[PDB]
Amino acid sequence: GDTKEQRILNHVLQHAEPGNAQSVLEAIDTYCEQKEWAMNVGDKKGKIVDAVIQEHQPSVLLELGAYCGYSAVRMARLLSPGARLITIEINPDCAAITQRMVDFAGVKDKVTLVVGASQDIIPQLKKKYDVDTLDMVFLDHWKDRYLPDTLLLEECGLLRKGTVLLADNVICPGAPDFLAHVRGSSCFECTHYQSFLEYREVVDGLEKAIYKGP
Ligand SMILES: Nc1ncnc2c1ncn2[C@@H]1O[C@H](C[C@@H](N)CC[C@H](N)C(=O)O)[C@@H](O)[C@H]1O
Ligand SMILES: O=[N+]([O-])c1cc(O)c(O)c([N+](=O)[O-])c1
Ligand SMILES: [Mg+2]
Repeated sequence: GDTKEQRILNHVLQHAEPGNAQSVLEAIDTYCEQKEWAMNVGDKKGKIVDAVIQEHQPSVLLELGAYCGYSAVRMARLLSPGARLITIEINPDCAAITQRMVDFAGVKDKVTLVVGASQDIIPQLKKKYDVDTLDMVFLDHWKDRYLPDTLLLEECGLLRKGTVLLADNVICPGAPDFLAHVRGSSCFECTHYQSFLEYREVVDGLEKAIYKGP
């Protein structure tokens, strides 16, 4: 008598340690491996996300698509006080799960969750969320929004030289229009990490695209 996202949260509440981000991630990944698949970036691709954050040291991050909060918890746990991870989530029930997950994980002081569609919120970031430019963007929402939101981020002046875009699922389910754009454009320098779809033995990959300036 509940939703899958509630079942994931409840599993965390009963199995993970309050305030322990590692333990929250482990409980989510265990539940989704063993009981019900869900579209979290997961532990194998999450290790690649962690390495990108360690390599580029962002302190202002934007996430597109929060779902149950797995990736927000994963990324926020690596950030130091004063860092900001702004996450945009269009589905208000998912947003409600994400806020509870972030709170339980102990990272709420680093996370600003915004309910709404990325295309509506992105142009408000500078004036309403006190953003200058972004250090890193994690794209993980509906894949047909990757390219339009990348273009919007650029038009809105949110990318500086050196901003890191990191996109999940560029192979499966796929983001070919986004890939063709960033790989063909002199405005980006791209790296591809081959990996696997979360919780499955199916090939996937992430693309890192560094903005070079207009
Ligand atoms: N235009 C959009 N703006 C914001 N969120 C969106 C949009 N389109 C889809 N979403 C949400 O994107 C999320 C997609 C998930 N794959 C996110 C997973 C999350 N990044 C994680 O790894 O834990 C869902 O919760 C969607 O409701
Ligand atoms: O269908 N899937 O396998 C996925 C996987 C994912 O990792 C997703 O992020 C996704 N989505 O946001 O639509 C869908
Ligand atoms: Mg994904």
